[PDB]
Amino acid sequence: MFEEINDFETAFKRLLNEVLEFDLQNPLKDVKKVLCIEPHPDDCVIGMGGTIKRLTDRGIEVIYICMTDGYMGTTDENITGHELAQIRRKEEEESAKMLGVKKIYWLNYRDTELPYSREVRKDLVKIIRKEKPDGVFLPDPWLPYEAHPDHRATGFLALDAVAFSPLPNFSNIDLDIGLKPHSVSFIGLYYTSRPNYFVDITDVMDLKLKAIRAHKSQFPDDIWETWEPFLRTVALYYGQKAGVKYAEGFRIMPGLFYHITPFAELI
Amino acid sequence: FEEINDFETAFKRLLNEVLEFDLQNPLKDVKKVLCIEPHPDDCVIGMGGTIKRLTDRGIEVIYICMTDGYMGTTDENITGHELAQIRRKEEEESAKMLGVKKIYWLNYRDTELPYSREVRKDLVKIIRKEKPDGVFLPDPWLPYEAHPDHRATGFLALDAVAFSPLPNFSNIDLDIGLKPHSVSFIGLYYTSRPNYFVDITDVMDLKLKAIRAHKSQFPDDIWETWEPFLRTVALYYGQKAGVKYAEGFRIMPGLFYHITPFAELI
Amino acid sequence: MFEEINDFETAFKRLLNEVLEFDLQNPLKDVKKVLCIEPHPDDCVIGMGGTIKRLTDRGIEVIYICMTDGYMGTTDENITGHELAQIRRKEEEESAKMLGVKKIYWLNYRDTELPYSREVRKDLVKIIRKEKPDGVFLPDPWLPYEAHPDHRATGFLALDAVAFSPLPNFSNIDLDIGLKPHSVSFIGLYYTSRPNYFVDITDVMDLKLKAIRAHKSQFPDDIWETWEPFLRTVALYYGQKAGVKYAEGFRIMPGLFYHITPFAELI
Amino acid sequence: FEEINDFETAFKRLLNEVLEFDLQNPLKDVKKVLCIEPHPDDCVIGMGGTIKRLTDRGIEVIYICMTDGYMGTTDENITGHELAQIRRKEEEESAKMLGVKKIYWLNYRDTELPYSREVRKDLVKIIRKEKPDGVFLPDPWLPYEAHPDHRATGFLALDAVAFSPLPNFSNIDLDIGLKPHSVSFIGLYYTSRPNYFVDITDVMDLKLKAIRAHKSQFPDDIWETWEPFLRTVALYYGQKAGVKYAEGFRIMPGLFYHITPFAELI
Amino acid sequence: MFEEINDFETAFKRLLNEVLEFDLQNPLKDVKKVLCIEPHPDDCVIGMGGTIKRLTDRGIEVIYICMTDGYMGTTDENITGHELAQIRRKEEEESAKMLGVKKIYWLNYRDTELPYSREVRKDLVKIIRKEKPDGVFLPDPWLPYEAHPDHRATGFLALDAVAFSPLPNFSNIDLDIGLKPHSVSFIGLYYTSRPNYFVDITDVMDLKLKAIRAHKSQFPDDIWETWEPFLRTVALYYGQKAGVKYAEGFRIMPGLFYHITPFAELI
Amino acid sequence: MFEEINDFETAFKRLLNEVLEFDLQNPLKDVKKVLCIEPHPDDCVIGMGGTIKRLTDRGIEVIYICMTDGYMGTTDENITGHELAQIRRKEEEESAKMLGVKKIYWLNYRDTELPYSREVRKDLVKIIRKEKPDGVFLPDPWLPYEAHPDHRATGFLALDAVAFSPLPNFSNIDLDIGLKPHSVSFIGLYYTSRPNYFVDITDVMDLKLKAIRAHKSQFPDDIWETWEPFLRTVALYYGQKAGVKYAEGFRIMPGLFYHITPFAELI
Ligand SMILES: [Zn+2]
Ligand SMILES: [Zn+2]
Ligand SMILES: [Zn+2]
Ligand SMILES: [Zn+2]
Ligand SMILES: [Zn+2]
Ligand SMILES: [Zn+2]
Ligand SMILES: [Zn+2]
Ligand SMILES: [Zn+2]
Ligand SMILES: [Zn+2]
Ligand SMILES: [Zn+2]
Ligand SMILES: [Zn+2]
Ligand SMILES: [Zn+2]
Repeated sequence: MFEEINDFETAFKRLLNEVLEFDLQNPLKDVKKVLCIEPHPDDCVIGMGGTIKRLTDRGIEVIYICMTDGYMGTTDENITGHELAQIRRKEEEESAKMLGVKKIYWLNYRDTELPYSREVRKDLVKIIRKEKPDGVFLPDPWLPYEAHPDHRATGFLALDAVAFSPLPNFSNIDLDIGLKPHSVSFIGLYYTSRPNYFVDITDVMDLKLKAIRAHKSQFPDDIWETWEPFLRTVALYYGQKAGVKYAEGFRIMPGLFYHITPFAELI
Repeated sequence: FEEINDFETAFKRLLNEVLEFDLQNPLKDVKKVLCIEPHPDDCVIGMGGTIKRLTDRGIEVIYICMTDGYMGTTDENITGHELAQIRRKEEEESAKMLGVKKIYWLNYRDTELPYSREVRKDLVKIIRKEKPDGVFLPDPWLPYEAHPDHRATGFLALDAVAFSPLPNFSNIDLDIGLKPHSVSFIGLYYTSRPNYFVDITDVMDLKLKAIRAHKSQFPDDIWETWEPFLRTVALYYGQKAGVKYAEGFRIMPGLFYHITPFAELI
Repeated sequence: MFEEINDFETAFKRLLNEVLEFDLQNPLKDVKKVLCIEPHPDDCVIGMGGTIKRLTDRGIEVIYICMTDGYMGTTDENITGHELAQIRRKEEEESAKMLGVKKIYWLNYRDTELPYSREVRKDLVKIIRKEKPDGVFLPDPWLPYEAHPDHRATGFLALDAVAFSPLPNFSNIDLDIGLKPHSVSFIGLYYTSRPNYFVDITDVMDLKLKAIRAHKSQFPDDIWETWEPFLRTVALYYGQKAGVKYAEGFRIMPGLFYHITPFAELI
Repeated sequence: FEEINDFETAFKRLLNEVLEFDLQNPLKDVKKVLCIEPHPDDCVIGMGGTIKRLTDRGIEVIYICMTDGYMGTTDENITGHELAQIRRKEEEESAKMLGVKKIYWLNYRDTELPYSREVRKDLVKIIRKEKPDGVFLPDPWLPYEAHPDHRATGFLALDAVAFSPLPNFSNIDLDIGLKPHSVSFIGLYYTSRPNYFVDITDVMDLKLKAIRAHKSQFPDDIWETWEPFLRTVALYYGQKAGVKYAEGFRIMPGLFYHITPFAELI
Repeated sequence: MFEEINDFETAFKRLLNEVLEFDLQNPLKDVKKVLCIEPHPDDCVIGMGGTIKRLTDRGIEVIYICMTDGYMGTTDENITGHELAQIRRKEEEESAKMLGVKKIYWLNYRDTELPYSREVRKDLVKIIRKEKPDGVFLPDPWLPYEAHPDHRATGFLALDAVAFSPLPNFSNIDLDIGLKPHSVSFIGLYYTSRPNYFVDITDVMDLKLKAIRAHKSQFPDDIWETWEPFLRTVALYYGQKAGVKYAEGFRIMPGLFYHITPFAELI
Repeated sequence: MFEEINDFETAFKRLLNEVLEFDLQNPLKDVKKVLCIEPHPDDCVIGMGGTIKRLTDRGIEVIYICMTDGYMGTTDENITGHELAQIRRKEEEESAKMLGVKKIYWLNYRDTELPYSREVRKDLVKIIRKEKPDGVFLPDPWLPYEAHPDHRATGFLALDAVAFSPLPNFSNIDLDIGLKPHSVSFIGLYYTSRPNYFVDITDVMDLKLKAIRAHKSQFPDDIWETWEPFLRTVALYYGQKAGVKYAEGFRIMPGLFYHITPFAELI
C-alpha cells in the first residue's frame, strides 16, 4: 500500500515502525555481547562508563577495543611514551574491572598517528568477525569542534568496519582461515551532541568518577579541579533532556540511515 | 556598493546583479552534463528521475563511475571480479532506460577510493576532454554519510571542477593537447539542504524499474525495504517542492564553495 | 561542591566563568605575540587583515605562517607555477608591510597538495615551540561548504599543532636539540560562520582592500569587479552581528571545548 | 669457538655444527610448504616441476597468490575484472595438474601490490594459521627484475617469515587465537645464484602443459617465444646441476638474511 | 627442434639470435623517435649528451622527459627553490638547443620528493602513448652505490611505464579519451656500470662539456675543477671497453630479460 | 692537463689522489665528532662496537642516533612492545657507557615500521645540522641478502640526510629557527660485504662481546650459543682481509662516488 502514501510524516512512521522494526524504547532488547571502541585508554569510561556498569550488572558481556597506546598524553618530561603506554594499560585494566569489563583488545597504533586506512578497517573487522557482537558503541565522528584526529578517525573507521564485516569480498583472507562474515544488529554513538536515547547514571555517577580517576597519569589532583566539574556538567546536559540529574546520551539509528538518507537527522 | 550599510541589501545585490545567480531556471544554456557516481547505481538512485527529464529535453548526460562496485554482495559464491562484470552490464542496462549513452569507468576498487591528487587528475582529464556545461556530484556534507567512497567522491568532484581551469594543474594534460575548461553549473544530489526541486511523480515508476535493473543489489527480499525507503526519500523532497515525489538538488554560485560564511543562507 | 548543582544552565555558567575563567569581552588581554596561519598567500589579509592592522598598531607582534607556495592560482597559460610562487612571495611581503607584519615562515608545500600528515604537524609545532606565541589564528575547518582541501587541512593541522606543542613525547627531537614544549593561551578561528567575537574594521577597511589588492596576480581589474562587493558583503555580515558597518568575525572557545564537549556549539 | 683464528675453519664449523645447515637433503622434516607467487602462473613457471615432485612424495603444497592478474592482456575487449575470473580458473586448472589443492587469493590488483605493513600482516596471518614447515618465494635480488610486484613479493615474503614468530607483530592475530609460528625452511626461486637443484627432465612435459593451462597468457604466437625461453632457463639450471633440465633454488640459514657479510659465500 | 638441445650455451645463442632477433651491432636500426628520461635537469646531457647530438645529427627526433624541477640543487641561501626551478628550465632549454632537442615534457615533481607511485607511471604512460616513440633511454636503477632516490625511482618508473603502456587495462581513461596502447621497440640504460654497447663521442666531447656547462647554477668554476676530470674519467672508462678515447656506455637487452631471466647478466 | 690523458687506469689514479685527495691510509684524519646511525638498539655495538671503543679512547666524540624503539624484538608472549622498548633503552644506555658513548638521540619510529619518507630524512638532517659532525657511520644499504626493511631504509635515509643537510632549500624551517646547513667530511658504511678499510679489534673483542651481551633481552644464554660463534666468525672474515685475527670492515668512498659513478665498485 506504500505506493499510495502522499504524506512524508506517515511514510516515515510506517518505514521506522513496520518496515525496519526500529525501537528507541528498548534498543538493547536482544543484545548479549557489545564492543566499546575507544580511541584512547579512558575514552570508554569518560564517554559511557555509567552505561557500561549498568550493562554488565544486567549480565551483558562488554568488550573494549582500544585503537591507540595513549603514548602522548603527559606533560611530564620524565615519562617516555613507552613508559606511559605500560602505565595506561594497567590503568585501563583497573578502570575496566570496576565496571564489569574483562576483555580488552589493544590495536597498539600510536596516539596522534591513528591512520584513516583500509589497514585499520581490516584490524577492526577481524575482531568483529571473531567476537560476533550484537552491538557496537563508537564515538560520533560528527561531534562539532572535535579537533583530535584519533577521535574523528575512530568514529569513521568503526562505522566502516560494521558496514564491511558482512561483505565476504572485504578482507577475504579472514574467511579463508575460517572466520565468518558477521552483521551487527545495533550501533550506538557516544560523545555525541545529537543524542536520541538516554541512560540514567545518577545512582552509579560516584563509581564512574572513581573509574575515571583510576587513570592517575591523566587525572592528577590539579587537572581533576577542572575535569570533575566538566564531567558533571556533561552529565547534567544529557540529564536535562532525559528528565534526571545525571545521564549519558547515545545516538541510535537504523543501519540504513548511515547511507544516502537526507532525513537521518530527523530522529 | 561602498555606500551600503545593511547586509540583507548587499546580499540580494551580490546574488542578483553581481553574480547573476538564477535558482528559477539554473540549467538555462546547459547542453552537456557529467553525473559523478561513487558506485554503479548511485546516479539512478540519487537523481535517475531528473536524468530521464534531462535526456528527454535533449541534454547529453555522461556518467563517471569512480569504483567497480566489487564489494556490494553478501553472497560467498560471487568473487568481486565476477560482481564488477555483473554491475557493469547492470549500469549499462539502467543507463539505456534513462537517456544515457556514455559511461567512464575509473576502476578504483569499491571501499578503496583514495582522496588523492591522482583521482583529481583522472576527473580533470575527463572534464577537459568532454568540456561539460554542468556537473552533478554527491553532497560530501550529507549528515551521517558513513561510506568513505561517497565522502571522497563529493570532495574530489568539487576539487576537479575548481582545478580544471588552472593551466598549472596536471600540466601534461595541456602538453598532449587538452585545454583548461570552466564548468558553468554545479549541482549536489543526495543532499539534506536542497534549494531546487524536480517533480519526478510522472517518471517515478521508470526510476524504480531502472534501479531494479541492478539485480545484484536489489533481490526481492532487499527490495521489500528499499522500495518504501526510496519512496520515503522522494516524499521528503516532495513536501519541500509542493508535489508527491521529487529529487532535491543544492545549487550555489562557484564562489560560495570557498570562504563564504553565509553560504548556507541560500 | 558542583555535586549539589542539578541544573545544566547553572553548571555551564559556573564552568565558563569560575573553572575555565573564559572571557569573550577582552579575550586578547595578555597576548603580545600571535601566529596567523594561512593556507595560501593572501588568506591572512582577506580573512582578518583589518584585525592584523589594529593588532600591530597596538604593538602586538603578528607573525605569518604560510602553508603553501600558491603555485596553482593563475589561469594564464604563460606563467609556470614556479614563476607564480616567486610573484606571490613578493606580493605577500608587500601586503604584509602595509599591515604591521615583518616575519613570514614559508612551509613551501605545493598549492592543492597540502598533506594532512604527522609531517606538517611537526613543521608547525617546531615554529610554535621556537616563537612561543601567546595566541594562534587559523581558518575554521568546519566552515560549511569549504571545498578547498588546503583550507580544511590547515585548520585541522593548526588545532593539532596547538594541542601537541606542549607534549614532550610529540616530535621529541625538537626538545633534544633544545626547543621547549609551549602552551598557547589563545585560539581564534577566522573565515568562520559561527563567530562569537567581533572587531570593528570600518576605519581600516580601505587599507585592508589596498593590502588585498597588493596580490595583483590574484586580483586583476575584472576579478576585482566581483570580489570588492563580495568582501564588503562578508564585512557587513559580521557587521550586523557586531552592531557596526564593517567587522571581522572570530570564533573563540576554551581549549577544553575542542575535545569531547557536546555543548561546544552553545557559546 | 673462542680459540679459532682462521675464517675458513670457523665458517665450516658455524654451518655444520652450530647451525646444523644441510644442503644435501634440506627438505628432511618438511610435510607442508607455502609457494608465494606475485601473479597467477608464477609458481608453475618458476618451480612447477619441483611442485609436482613434492606433491608426488606426499608433501602438501599451498599457493598464496598476491595479485588478481588484472593487467596481463593486450586484448582491448577483455576488462581486468573479466581477465581476473579467467586467470583464477586457469590457476585452479594448472594447480590440479601439479598436486595443489589450496590457493589463498590476497586480491591486490596486478601492478599495484603495495610494499606495506598491511600486506605483511595478510601473509603473517596465513603463515600462523597454516603453520607451514617451509616457504618458497621469488628472489627479490634477481638482477634486472623490472616488475614491481616481483620485487615487493620477495621482500614481503621474507618479512612475513621473519615477523611471524614475534608475538608483538600483528598482536590482534594472537588475541583472536592464532599462535606465533617459526618456518624451518626458506627457498628462493626465480634466482640467478642457486645453490640447490631439482632434476625436472622427467616432468618437463607436464610443467609445460601446466604453464599452457594459462591460455590467456600463452596463445600460440606468444608460446613460439616462451617454449624456447622456458627450455633455455631449465638448461641454465641444468648445466649447474649436471642434468638436462632443472629448477634452481637458493637455500640459506634464516640467520644469513640479516647482517651477514659472507651470506654470498654459500 | 629446440626440444632436442642438451647444451645451455647453444640454446642461449639460438634464443638471442633466432627467436628474439637481438642485435647489439646496430640496435638503433628502426628508431626515428626516442624519449630520454632524466630525473633532474642536466641528467640527459651528463649521461648521454654526446649520443643525443650524434642522434639528432642523423635526423632522429629526441624528446626529453624531466621528472623533477631541480628545486633543491643549490648551496646559495639567497635562491629559493622556485627561483632555482625557473633558472634550471632556462638552462636545460639552452643545453637542449645545443644538442638537437626541441621538445621537453616537465612532470614538475619536486627534487628529492619523486614518488615511486602508480600516479607517476600514469604520467609517463600518457606521454609514451601520445608520442609513440620507437625507443626510450632511462638511468639504470641497478647502478651500484646510487644514493639519489630520484635516480632509483626514475629508472624503475620508466621500465614500468614501457612495460604497462601496451596494456589497455592500465590507465584505461587514456584510451577512453582517444590515446592508443603503444609498444616501445628499444630500451637503453645510461649511467650504467654493466654496459654492452658503446657510442664514440670523442669528436663531440667538447660540445657535450659546453652543453653541461650551460647549467651554470650546477657548474660554477670551483665545482667544474672536480667535474671536468670526473666526466672525462667516466668517458675514458666506457672508452677502454669500446676501443676509443671517449665513449658513452649503454645496456641494451631484449624486453623479455627484464623479467624472471636468471641469465640476464650473461649479455 | 686532464683532457690529454688517453688511459682510464691513469685518469682514475689521478682523479682519486690529486683531484679528490682521497686517503684510505688515514681517512679519519681531522674527525673529532662522528654520528653512528643504528636501525635498532644494539646495531651500532654489533656492527662497529670495537671501532667505537677505539674512537672514544682517542678522545673522538661518538653520538648514537637510534631510528627505532626495538618494540618487536622478543619471542616472549608476556613482554608487550612498550615494556620491551623501555628495557632496550636502559640496555643501550648501559652498552653505550661501556664504549665511550654519552649522547643518544631516539627517533622512536616503531621497529619493522621505519618509513622511507621525506619526514625521517628531515629528522636526521635536523640532528646533522645541530651537532655539525665531521663524519657519519651508517649501515651499507647494498648488503647482499639483507631482509630487514629497517636496515635497508636506515642506510638509504642516512645517505640522503648527509647529501641534503648542506642544501638550504631542504627543510627550510630548520634555517628559519636558526640551524645552518652543514657538510659532513666523512661517510663510513658498516655491516658491509665490500669493505676497503679495517680496524683491528683483537685487543677489545672481549669488551665488544660484553657490551653486546648488555642487551640481555636480545641475548639470553640459549640465543648466545649461536651468536658468540657468529660474531667471532664475522670478526674473522674482516680479519683475514686486514691480516689480523679479529677486525671490523668499513667501506669509505668519496662523496662524489655515491652519484652516477660507473667505476664506484673499483675502490
Ligand atoms: Zn581520546
Ligand atoms: Zn554508493
Ligand atoms: Zn572549454
Ligand atoms: Zn586560500
Ligand atoms: Zn612557553
Ligand atoms: Zn609475475
Ligand atoms: Zn607453530
Ligand atoms: Zn640527477
Ligand atoms: Zn603504437
Ligand atoms: Zn672561468
Ligand atoms: Zn638491527
Ligand atoms: Zn656546519
